[PDB]
Amino acid sequence: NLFNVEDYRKLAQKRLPKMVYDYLEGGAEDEYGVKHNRDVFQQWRFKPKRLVDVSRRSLQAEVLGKRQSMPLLIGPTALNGALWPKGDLALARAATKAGIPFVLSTASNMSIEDLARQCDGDLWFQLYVIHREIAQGMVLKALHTGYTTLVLTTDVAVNGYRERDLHNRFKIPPFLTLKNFEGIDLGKMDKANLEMQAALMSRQMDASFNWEALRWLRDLWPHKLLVKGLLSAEDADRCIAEGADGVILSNHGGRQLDCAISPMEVLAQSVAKTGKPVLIDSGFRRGSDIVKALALGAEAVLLGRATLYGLAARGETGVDEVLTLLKADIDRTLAQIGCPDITSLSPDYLQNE
Amino acid sequence: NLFNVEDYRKLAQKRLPKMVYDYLEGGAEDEYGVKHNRDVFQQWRFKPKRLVDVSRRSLQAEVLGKRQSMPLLIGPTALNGALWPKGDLALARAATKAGIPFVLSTASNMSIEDLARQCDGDLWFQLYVIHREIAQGMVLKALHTGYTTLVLTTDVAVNGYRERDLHNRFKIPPFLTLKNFEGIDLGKMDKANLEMQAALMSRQMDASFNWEALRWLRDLWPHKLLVKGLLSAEDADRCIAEGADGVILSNHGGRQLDCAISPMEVLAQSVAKTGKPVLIDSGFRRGSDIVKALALGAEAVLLGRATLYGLAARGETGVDEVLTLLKADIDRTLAQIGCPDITSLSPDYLQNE
Amino acid sequence: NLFNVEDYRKLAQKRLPKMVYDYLEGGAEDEYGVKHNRDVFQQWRFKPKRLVDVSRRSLQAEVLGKRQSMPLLIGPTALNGALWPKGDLALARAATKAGIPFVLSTASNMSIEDLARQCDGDLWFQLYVIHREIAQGMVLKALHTGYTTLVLTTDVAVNGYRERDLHNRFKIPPFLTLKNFEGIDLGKMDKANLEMQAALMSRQMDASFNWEALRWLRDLWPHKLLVKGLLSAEDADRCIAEGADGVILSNHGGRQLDCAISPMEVLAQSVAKTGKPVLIDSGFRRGSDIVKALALGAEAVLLGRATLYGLAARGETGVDEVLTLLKADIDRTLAQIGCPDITSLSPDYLQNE
Amino acid sequence: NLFNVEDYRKLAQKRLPKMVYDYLEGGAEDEYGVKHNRDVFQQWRFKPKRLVDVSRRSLQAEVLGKRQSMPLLIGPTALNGALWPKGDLALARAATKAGIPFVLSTASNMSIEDLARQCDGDLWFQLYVIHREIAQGMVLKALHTGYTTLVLTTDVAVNGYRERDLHNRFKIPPFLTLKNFEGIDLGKMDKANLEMQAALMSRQMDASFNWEALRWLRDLWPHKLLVKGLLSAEDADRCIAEGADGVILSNHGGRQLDCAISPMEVLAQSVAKTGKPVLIDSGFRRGSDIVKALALGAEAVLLGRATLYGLAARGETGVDEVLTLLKADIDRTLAQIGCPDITSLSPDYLQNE
Ligand SMILES: Cc1cc2nc3c(=O)[nH]c(=O)nc-3n(C[C@H](O)[C@H](O)[C@H](O)COP(=O)(O)O)c2cc1C
Ligand SMILES: Cc1cc2nc3c(=O)[nH]c(=O)nc-3n(C[C@H](O)[C@H](O)[C@H](O)COP(=O)(O)O)c2cc1C
Ligand SMILES: Cc1cc2nc3c(=O)[nH]c(=O)nc-3n(C[C@H](O)[C@H](O)[C@H](O)COP(=O)(O)O)c2cc1C
Ligand SMILES: Cc1cc2nc3c(=O)[nH]c(=O)nc-3n(C[C@H](O)[C@H](O)[C@H](O)COP(=O)(O)O)c2cc1C
Repeated sequence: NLFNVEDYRKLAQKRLPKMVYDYLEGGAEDEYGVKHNRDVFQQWRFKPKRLVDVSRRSLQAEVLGKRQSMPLLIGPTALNGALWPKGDLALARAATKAGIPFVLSTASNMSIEDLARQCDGDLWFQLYVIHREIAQGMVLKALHTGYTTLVLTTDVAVNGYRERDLHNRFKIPPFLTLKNFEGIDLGKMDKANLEMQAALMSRQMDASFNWEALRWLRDLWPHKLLVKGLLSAEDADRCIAEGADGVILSNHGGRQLDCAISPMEVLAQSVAKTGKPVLIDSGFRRGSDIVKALALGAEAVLLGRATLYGLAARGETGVDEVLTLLKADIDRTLAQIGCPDITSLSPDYLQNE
Repeated sequence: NLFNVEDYRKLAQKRLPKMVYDYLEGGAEDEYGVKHNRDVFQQWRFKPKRLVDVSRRSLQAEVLGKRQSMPLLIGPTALNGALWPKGDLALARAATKAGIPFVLSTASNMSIEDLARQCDGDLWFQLYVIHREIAQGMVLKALHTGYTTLVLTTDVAVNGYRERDLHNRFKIPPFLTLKNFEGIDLGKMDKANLEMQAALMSRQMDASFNWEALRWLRDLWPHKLLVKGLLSAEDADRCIAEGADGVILSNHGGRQLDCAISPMEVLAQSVAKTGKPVLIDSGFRRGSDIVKALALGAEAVLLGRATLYGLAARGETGVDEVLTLLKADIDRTLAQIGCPDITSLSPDYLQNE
Repeated sequence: NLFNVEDYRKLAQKRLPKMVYDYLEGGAEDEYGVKHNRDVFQQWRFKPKRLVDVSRRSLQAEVLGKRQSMPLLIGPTALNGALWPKGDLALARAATKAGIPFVLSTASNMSIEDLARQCDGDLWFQLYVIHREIAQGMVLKALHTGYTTLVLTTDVAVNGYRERDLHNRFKIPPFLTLKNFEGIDLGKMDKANLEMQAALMSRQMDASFNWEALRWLRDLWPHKLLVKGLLSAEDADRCIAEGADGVILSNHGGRQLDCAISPMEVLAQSVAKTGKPVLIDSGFRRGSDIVKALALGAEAVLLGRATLYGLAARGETGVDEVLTLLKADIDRTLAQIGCPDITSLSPDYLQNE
Repeated sequence: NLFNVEDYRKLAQKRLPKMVYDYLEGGAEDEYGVKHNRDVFQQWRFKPKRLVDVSRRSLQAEVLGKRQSMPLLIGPTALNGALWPKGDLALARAATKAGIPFVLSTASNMSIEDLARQCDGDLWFQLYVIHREIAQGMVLKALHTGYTTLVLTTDVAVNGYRERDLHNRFKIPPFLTLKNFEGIDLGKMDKANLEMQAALMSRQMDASFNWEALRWLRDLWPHKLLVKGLLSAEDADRCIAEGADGVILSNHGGRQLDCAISPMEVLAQSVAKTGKPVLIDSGFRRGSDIVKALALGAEAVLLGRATLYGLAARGETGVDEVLTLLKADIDRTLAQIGCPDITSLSPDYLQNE
């Protein structure tokens, strides 16, 4: 019985070791955040437009000016290889088959170059800055291997307090690898190569990365650049002012700050203020959640745990199945609300509850 | 202990096979819709008018200009024969004994002509359009057999995602029949009779039926015409503008779109805007639910599952009993709020919570 | 462990037959009303006034111009003799010992005259009109035996639909008696005495008793007259306009109409509009509930089930104990909010939640 | 698994006798107050400021003009010696090691002088007035032994109705001592020394202590003076007008009046009106609760049960551990919301829910 995302979560929980399941499903502190991320979608209900010809519907849409099958993307998640063998490639290939982008994490188990060599879909790279020099190395690496878009994740200045991991003394799987940091030499001694090595021997990232640092990254990267982890129209607007081509409103799936607002709470305001592409994630499970955000102005929605449940439960085929269900879900919803063309979605189809 | 509608649901659940019970009780996806349909009635409470002579009360009222015993109707539901033998006739006869209309579904188990020959009450016909030509055949059939009112159901452009059925692999009972589509020939070959046969071999309806298509239906039908499945004052008004004599605000009992608003949410607005008869269904179980809608301007309320629980539990007598309880319920409520004549109901008896 | 009203309810439930307990605790239909009656008190919280000398507090107050120990009364309840032997007298004597009025029901087990002969406290009489002539007989009977105040209950035009009784086929106890209707002759034949006898052979009251009928009652009774069962500032005001000296906002403890508003919802408005004594009941269990109503302008609060739990659990002593706890409760609350004199209570001590 | 305050409560409940645990955890009457104290923090969520350099954070802050490690204090609680041997000293020493003040209760198990002789941290004294003369004795005693700040608790004019204690017939432990009242002589006879002895033989305090009485206390004490137990901007302002250097908004951890508002409800208003230091307690358990109050203008937050769980569970080390977790918690939160310097907190980081 695999008819929705919840069905896959249930199967994933039966197949994954508890420690791994908790690493995936867990949130920060009391987990009021993940619950809120889900609950907030109930603040909106649909007001369908009847007697509209929906015999011919289209989910196709442009994201950052480029067309894709539907306004979805498989977002950046670390240690996918812990959920399923070659998880990164499984996810990437399922996304490509579906006609949507896949975003590779800086903490992926498969390197930037290898995935680019094994998958010819639209690949994006999510950047975490631990060491400026090292980050610059990954950015150029992604540029030269053909990644089309760069995503800077800014909501991990410090690691989230996820108590499930603390209780399980969660340790990154033994057979796993932080490939992107592989071969970053050593044995060298001097300012850097000593200041760099010590930065790599730390589970914390660059907590000083600021606006000036963003400009730096902006000149380094030539293609589309998005800033991820924003929770205010003000920051979204500032990013556009600094060179960003768009943003990704997100609270990291409730894994960083338990009492953070849901990005859905500032979506409309960010769309109205920035006037630029506003993507979003955190809490999406049903096709209706997705349609509600799109109707509020979101350019696209990134999937986090949703597609990971498919991966952990049934590998690549599992990811394919979740994407198939979600697309049909989105399609079905568009038909029932009377909006045949997804790009025609507006707040007019919603009712504030 | 059969003192209310819930008591009949309980009995129906004990007597029906789980698959059939789930077909009846089930809703779309998470079933937040059916729960909302019930919960929304709690947004209103009564402010009784004391010291009013209610020794002589009247539930009689005009619906579309024609008088009936009370502002209730047994709405259109498919496969009633799966709940109880000759369910369609049981429901029709109970409605007639009570003095209210019965609406026959396009997917009923007893044909349009047979029911008209076995029941002389006020019979209405609910139309689903799968094939324009076939629909025209049923419409004329209903006209010639004496049906007084036609109801166009517009909220099934696509089938609702009801997961209970998916889990039970629900298949329309073997002893059941889609009588109205009986004898629609075959063996014929050409444009239609090939385009028509393929349409009949599909569980999906005409998703292209639009406003122009409604005008078409308007000229075809001479008597009262209602459009069912509306969830906005705007669409209700548009229907009146296109020829409709009234509308039926409904979310199909939460069986089509889980996150749809409850029709109660747009009832007052639809009444104020259209200035025409506004009927409503979805979520009604208690006499108070009914009185609240009537007080907000509804012309009448259609019963869906309420009377079906009586049917599945105790057949025709069961339907009679539910209608008797509801009428006494409505009567009792009118007395306790100080409104002896049902047609005197106004929002003045309500308090927004 | 009898430290509050809930503790007495628990004991009463252990000592009373289920049928009797359900007759007492039960409410109409779904019992959302009784739950609401309790929940509504949470819409207000206290904002204590610190550094106020509360070493000398007073709960004494005038009700309808007459002083009593505290702003409480034991309200009218029928069949008290079913909860405890000579329940009516037990309640009356406990009220008198506490220094507050006791209201006798028209459906009490002890007659108007007998209680007046066995209790010398402030006795009030609650009138139910089944037969005008019979009612007039009881009114004059109460006048001549020394009852100080008459209370007309207007919210029982029809009997409430209490399903607990239906399930238990609740029948008024065999050893009980409707004393006030005793000796109303028979064997007589003519217009009345035949129209009167048939009215007595009916469990329903005079559903036609209206405003004109109230004027009738107003001229018949010389002392203080209150109208009970009101749920709107408009009706409260109309009663004052017709001669009433005050009103009692009430929904009959949620026993008549499940979806009725709580009288607390119109308390402030009734106080502001009528400018006359506004008493109230329904849902009061804690001293804080009482203080909140008093702070909103209520002249006094009538106890229903609260003191009945004491009666059913431990008879007269039980009633004494509940009143003692409530008084100390009220006293304690006044001290903690900084309002030493109960007559100084105002909305300034409250916070709307 | 001791990763947060709740983990310590759980351990404390396993180690303490039920009667003692109930004395600590219990609240007044229905305990809706303690639940509300917790729930109210959910009315605010965070709106982090991204791309801010938080590599260098500071929790240091001035409280009443004096710098301390972080805006926290271990508030006044009675009978700490019942939770752990020499509990008062354990708490005082843990507070000092952490760099924050400890407030000694008038009902502590260790005397004013002894703690001052065994701990050289910033010690504050919380005053309860039972006898003016006796109170004056303690005040001067605290002054001469080096206590820096005096705190007048005004919300115990009468003892709270805590039913857990009533059910357990809670009696102050046999090995415990009300040290501060030790050696207050006897055997003396005359006005006082007879009026004083009778006051000491009473579990109730001076319910007459008013504004004039506060002026009296103001002239008696030369250093910083705070008034604790306020629940309105009006009273907070009045205290400043009477000489107070600041206030402590508090509902005594829901132990005095179950329906009292949470001090969080009047925090912003008190800050805006008084323009003086506004401290607060009641319901704080997570670092986020603390940060929310600080962001609303609170000078500091006093811990009650939070650090008591550490004490009862693991003594002094337990208190150290709770303070360490809370500090890291506060630090982590500041980083995740983009506010490196705690004194830079403003309502701009919050979202009203
Ligand atoms: C197991 C797991 C690992 C994650 N790793 C990363 C990462 O390496 N980079 C990043 O930008 N976000 C990371 N995220 C956050 C996601 O990109 C996304 O914001 C989040 O999962 C969205 O919420 P949802 O899980 O409810 O869909 C992770 C989330 C999960 C559940
Ligand atoms: C078993 C079942 C079958 C239904 N079949 C039809 C149908 O054939 N035509 C139609 O217009 N509505 C159909 N409906 C919807 C009803 O007309 C009505 O909108 C709905 O049941 C109202 O909600 P309620 O069930 O809460 O009363 C069906 C509902 C149920 C429960
Ligand atoms: C067992 C029972 C019998 C009652 N009988 C009467 C009656 O004879 N006359 C009347 O005016 N109200 C009657 N009432 C209503 C009370 O006067 C009062 O409105 C109600 O109990 C107040 O609510 P509470 O029970 O929550 O306090 C009755 C209530 C109960 C619980
Ligand atoms: C066991 C216990 C004893 C207390 N004793 C006192 C006291 O002696 N003096 C005082 O001012 N407050 C006293 N308080 C109240 C605290 O100072 C503080 O207001 C309260 O605990 C804050 O709420 P919290 O427990 O949720 O942190 C006590 C609280 C508890 C839990």
